[PDB]
Amino acid sequence: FTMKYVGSIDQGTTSTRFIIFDERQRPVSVHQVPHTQHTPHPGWLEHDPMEIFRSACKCMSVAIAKLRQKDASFRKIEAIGITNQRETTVAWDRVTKEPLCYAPVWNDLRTYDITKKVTAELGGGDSMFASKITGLPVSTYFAAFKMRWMLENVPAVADACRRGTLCFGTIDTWLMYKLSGGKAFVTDVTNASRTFLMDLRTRKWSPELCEKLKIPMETLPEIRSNSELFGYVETDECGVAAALNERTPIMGSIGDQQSALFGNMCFEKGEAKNTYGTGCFLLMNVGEEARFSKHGLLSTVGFQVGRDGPCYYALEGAIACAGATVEWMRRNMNLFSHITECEKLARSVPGTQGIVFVPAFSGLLAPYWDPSARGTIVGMTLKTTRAHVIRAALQAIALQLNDVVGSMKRDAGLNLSSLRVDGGLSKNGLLMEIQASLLGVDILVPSMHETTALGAALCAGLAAGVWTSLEEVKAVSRRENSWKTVSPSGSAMEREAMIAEWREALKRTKWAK
Amino acid sequence: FTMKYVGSIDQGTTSTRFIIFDERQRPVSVHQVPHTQHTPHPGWLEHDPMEIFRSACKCMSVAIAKLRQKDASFRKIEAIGITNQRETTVAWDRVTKEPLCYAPVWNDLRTYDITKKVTAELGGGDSMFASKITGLPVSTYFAAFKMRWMLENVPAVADACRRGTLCFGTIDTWLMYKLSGGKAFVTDVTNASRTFLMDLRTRKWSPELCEKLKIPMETLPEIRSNSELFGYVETDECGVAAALNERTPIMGSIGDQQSALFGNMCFEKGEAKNTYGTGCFLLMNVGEEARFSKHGLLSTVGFQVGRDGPCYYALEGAIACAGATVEWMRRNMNLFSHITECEKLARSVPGTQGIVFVPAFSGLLAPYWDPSARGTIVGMTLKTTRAHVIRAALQAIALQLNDVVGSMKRDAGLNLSSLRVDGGLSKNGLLMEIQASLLGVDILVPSMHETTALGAALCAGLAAGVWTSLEEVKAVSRRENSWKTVSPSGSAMEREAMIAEWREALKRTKWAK
Ligand SMILES: Nc1ncnc2c1ncn2[C@@H]1O[C@H](COP(=O)(O)OP(=O)(O)O)[C@@H](O)[C@H]1O
Ligand SMILES: Nc1ncnc2c1ncn2[C@@H]1O[C@H](COP(=O)(O)OP(=O)(O)O)[C@@H](O)[C@H]1O
Repeated sequence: FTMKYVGSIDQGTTSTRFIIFDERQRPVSVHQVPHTQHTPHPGWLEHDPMEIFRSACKCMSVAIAKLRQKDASFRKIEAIGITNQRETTVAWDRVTKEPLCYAPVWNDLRTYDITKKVTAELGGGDSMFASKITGLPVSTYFAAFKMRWMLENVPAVADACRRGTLCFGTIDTWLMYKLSGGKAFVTDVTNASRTFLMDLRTRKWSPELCEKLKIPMETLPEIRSNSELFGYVETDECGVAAALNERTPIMGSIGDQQSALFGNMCFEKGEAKNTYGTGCFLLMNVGEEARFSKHGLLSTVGFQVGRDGPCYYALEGAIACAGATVEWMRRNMNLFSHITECEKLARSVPGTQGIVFVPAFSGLLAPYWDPSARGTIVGMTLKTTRAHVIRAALQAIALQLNDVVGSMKRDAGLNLSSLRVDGGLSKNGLLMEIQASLLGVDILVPSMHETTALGAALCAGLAAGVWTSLEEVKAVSRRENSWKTVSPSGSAMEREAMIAEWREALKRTKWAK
Repeated sequence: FTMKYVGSIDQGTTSTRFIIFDERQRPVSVHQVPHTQHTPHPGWLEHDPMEIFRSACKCMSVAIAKLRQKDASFRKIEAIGITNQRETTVAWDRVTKEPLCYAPVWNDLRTYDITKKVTAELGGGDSMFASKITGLPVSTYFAAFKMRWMLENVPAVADACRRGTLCFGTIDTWLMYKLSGGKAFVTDVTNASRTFLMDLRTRKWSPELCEKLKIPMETLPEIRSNSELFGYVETDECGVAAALNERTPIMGSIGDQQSALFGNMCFEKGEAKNTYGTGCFLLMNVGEEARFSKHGLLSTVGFQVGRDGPCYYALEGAIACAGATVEWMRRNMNLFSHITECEKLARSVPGTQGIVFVPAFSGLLAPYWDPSARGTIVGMTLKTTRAHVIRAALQAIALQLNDVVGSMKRDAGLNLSSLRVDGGLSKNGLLMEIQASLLGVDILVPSMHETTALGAALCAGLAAGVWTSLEEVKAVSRRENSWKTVSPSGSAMEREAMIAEWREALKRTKWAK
């Protein structure tokens, strides 16, 4: 009997990937293609939508070709899931099927002025005014503000609106449009919760905000769950349709951070995950009911398996410099050269012995939202070494997540039961130990590291009946994909010293303007 | 007649040199011999005074013997000058002519408890209570608290005192006693100003202070100028009378920092010198009347040519971590490897792009005495690099000296005229330019950088008629020895911003206890 496979498009900030999974939840074929990171003005970032689409189809046709060399009795993929960098917004025309301009990216800062024009003229000052509707504060990140900026500052967008041709879309929507030939204009609830145009509880567009923010709802896609029929792959860009060999349904769509939650099996309330990439995104599943935030955290959709399946919600927090800190220490400061020296140097000392290092190189986020904070070290003596500084960096990442989790527990009214961790810094043993001690929960480290791409494939597979239930999903995961477990081992008194010391350091970090 | 030669004994903390200078102020023969650093308990440091005496003597014989080989016009040394690590205190017996113990060194900390007692019981809790007599605060450095400690803790010393055979003396006193056979029990004004027993205004021992501190005046040597006949070399230790050949008078004695003030030609009020060593010692000639400091700067005697000749007073400030910071950056943090790269990396960026590095590794000194301050860096971004950090360390050193100078100008009622520089860290071209720019004066860098030894040689040679006036000395320097002049090359707008950022940074440095 023949292996069924499920494809996952992982459309990230810096690259695109197609991972083909089998029924074991094993990546059996992968391919990656990068796209250009345009930076026209300092603080701006922008992607070519056609470069992304092409990257995605190039990825698919290559991975398929490789899989069929290792399984010549293959023939088709059961379904395809999409997961994506969120918030990043693309505008296109619906007759040409072509982008009107380059897509500003989640962390672009051009929408700043509009951030403020909005908060004042609509919010009556309160940045969290619309938050009980959307889940989100007003920031540069969210899609609506980028939709707005384009409408205001892009000739071809301004026009295309008046002509009744304008389509807006997060990357999922863009992928699904172009992948289906123009046939589907859709989004999923996770991506939709990032627009600042969607009512969290109801998971439908808010006409208040659309007409309030100057956004014609004719320019907005239909919302669905993460797990159902969205469309079929109709295009043929890089022989993609021919390589699929049968008409293939797109049955999965889910934002990248939620995809990692789902992919690490964080299905029940209290279960949470952290992705240590360049930064950190921590997400906690908080149950079937939406929770909102006294400490400036985000409230968002975790996932919804099926049209009127239950919708799980989550809280979300972030640190801006995690992996970037470690890389900064080698590339900027020459504190080590090979990647494994970081943990090696940090273990070589017993502690930080007085120093604290707050790696707030582009501000504190999270529950102490402070853009004036900069990178800071205190307590050095002539005994301090690069080893102490590196250890101190790792403690500091952990200490930020500690404060984030503290916040989520009070805003959610639950305990964190366990913490799943993925990303480059997932592989730093000492960091996961310090992390476990501070939170006082186990940190599970998946050795099938591809968990973001897995999330989308699970949504796709659940909808195509490759997996029948979440328990079948969890069970296959346990048979097939191992994990290291990192238990806490601190002591109430040490933790308190570390946090007290940390709390004093934070007061000395304010610096810019 | 023939070529004249003056010799200089430079008795430092870690070694002793003998430099022979010719009439052009050229060092023509040099030898160096170390002496043992005994540390009985942490924070304690002690020198073997007989080892010091022998080193000086070996230094002399070797330097002279080398010079006879390399210079057929060298007949004898016209006179010898002495310069010394100040404060270090020797106790010895006037009949055995030997020490009663090792000599606690200037940076020795065993006098800490005696220091707290003196403040509380003699000064009502004011450390500055005697500072209008001595120009000094109560501190572990000064000679009187070391005497006091030897009586209270050394049975032999207390014994010798009981028997009327006790001689206390700073290193100048000890060297002139031993070099003369035991016939001279003298000290120059500059070293005496470092005892906490001398009255700045009279340049005599202060009966009140000796009585209040219970150092019998009988134990102290006679106070003389820096330049006059102290006596004659008579010992034949290490063949030194053999090497000198003829009768050689000792005609110069002056404390090391002051010697550098003198050797740098700072003969007028408003002329200052800075030594850029492990730390920095900055002195300014304040003119013929003492100036007391409303900023914790120390008031001291600059110099005095001739028994009851005009006496030039000085203000003194220190920084603890100068070249030590350069060294920490290399040895502890791996920011560069060869010392040339320090200046190269700092040159490679136009400024510090807003970071400040306060290297208060061992507290803050200068006019912000704060032993709780620790090493700190603020303001970093992911654009910051080691080049920025190295350059900030250099800026930090110049900013401290800018604050010290500023304090001096307010205490003295005068402008800084120019700054002569020496020490290893004055080979750093960029540190010199930053310093000209911040201070708005020319920085003169002697090519003949042996300024400390030259002070003593000048005192001696003036007294011997090798040079007949301060103006002849200045001319000879100019005609014979290269001075490099470093003019300001900054803007007053940058200066201002650098200073404002320095001030903000200093507020963030408090950490210890
Ligand atoms: N236990 C299994 N049952 C069925 N097919 C398998 C099994 N293990 C591997 N495969 C198949 O072999 C091909 C390559 O898979 P891969 O995991 O790279 O194999 P390996 O485990 O030898 O590295 C895929 O088609 C995959 O589905
Ligand atoms: N050529 C050079 N360039 C830059 N820095 C130097 C150079 N040579 C020595 N240094 C640094 O300057 C300091 C020189 O100190 P030094 O003058 O030797 O000690 P002291 O404090 O006893 O005068 C050292 O700490 C060293 O790091």
